[PDB]
Amino acid sequence: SRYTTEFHELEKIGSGEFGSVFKCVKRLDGCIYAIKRSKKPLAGSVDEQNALREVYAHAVLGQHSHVVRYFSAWAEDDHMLIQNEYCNGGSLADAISENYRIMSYFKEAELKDLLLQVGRGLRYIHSMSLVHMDIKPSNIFISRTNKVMFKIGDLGHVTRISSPQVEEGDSRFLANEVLQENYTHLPKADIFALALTVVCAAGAEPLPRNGDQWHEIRQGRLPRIPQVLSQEFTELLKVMIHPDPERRPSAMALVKHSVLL
Ligand SMILES: C=CCn1c(=O)c2cnc(Nc3ccc(N4CCN(C)CC4)cc3)nc2n1-c1ccc2c(n1)[C@@](O)(CC)CC2
Repeated sequence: SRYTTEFHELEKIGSGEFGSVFKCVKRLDGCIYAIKRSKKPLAGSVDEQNALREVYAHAVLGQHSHVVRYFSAWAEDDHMLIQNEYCNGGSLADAISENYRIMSYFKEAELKDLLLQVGRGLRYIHSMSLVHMDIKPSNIFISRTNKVMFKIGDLGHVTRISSPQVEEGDSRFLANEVLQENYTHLPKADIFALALTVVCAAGAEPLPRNGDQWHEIRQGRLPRIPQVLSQEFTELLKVMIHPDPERRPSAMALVKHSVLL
């Protein structure tokens, strides 16, 4: 076993259909890695194409500060293994639960910090004629030291701008024009998803998957936030979920905004 040899398990940090993720040490280099172990997906299944899209996206992108780093993947005995950088602060989805439990939330400064950082990530990815297509707290990762680095993960849904093979992301974060199968402005669907991601961080109530409250949002109505936020900022989130995707800012656009530091 390459796994049982090259690495040593310190902590289970994920459990589910996919399988299990583990905090591990590379025996060779003594650095910490997140390694995921999955059953070989069914041929012709979305699990497999996800797997397939991630391989390609890893091959193209190489390395970026705001993208969780790919190191390696391989097989043993009808199981996939993927070795990625380990982010010690967990997923934003976790951090938000933590923020429920201590009756805290992300103060506007941190929301702005969050938005811009995941912004630089999308800029790089879009710049490389790719789109992520499943942006959500669950798939944003946090590396702490003080400083905080936000890193985009899970590229199972990454496809080309040119010839888009669209696996529908989480419905809670999905822009209307993607449900309609309009794939002409997918860069602006990542943008849509990032706004709602940020809204979750503000302590918004769990987002609808469907029903009245869902179409309300896609009509450009920002979901209610407990805490109070600046006019400048509130309007930027609002435009990021504009019904017309052309009217949403690009990644490039987003990371050149005074309201952000
Ligand atoms: C290599 C696989 C993907 N993956 C990363 O690339 C990645 C990078 N940093 C990290 N850090 C991390 C560090 C602590 C935790 N928990 C959070 C919950 N706590 C109670 C206990 C500690 C989670 C995550 N996790 C990564 N992954 C990953 C860990 C758990 C899960 C996932 N990913 C999933 O998103 C896999 C689909 C769902 C569960």
